[PDB]
Amino acid sequence: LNQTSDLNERKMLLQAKSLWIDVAHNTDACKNLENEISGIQQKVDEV
Repeated sequence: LNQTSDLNERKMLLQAKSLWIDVAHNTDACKNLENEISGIQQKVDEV
């Protein structure tokens, strides 16, 4: 029961941190895409 409890705690913590890492790399990809947006926007401004 205690073994199962700590295993459930570790599993839910791993799931939470996995969702966090997923949204973190998604935010990193969207930030790279926003930097590309800024580059293309500077190109649009020069045009």
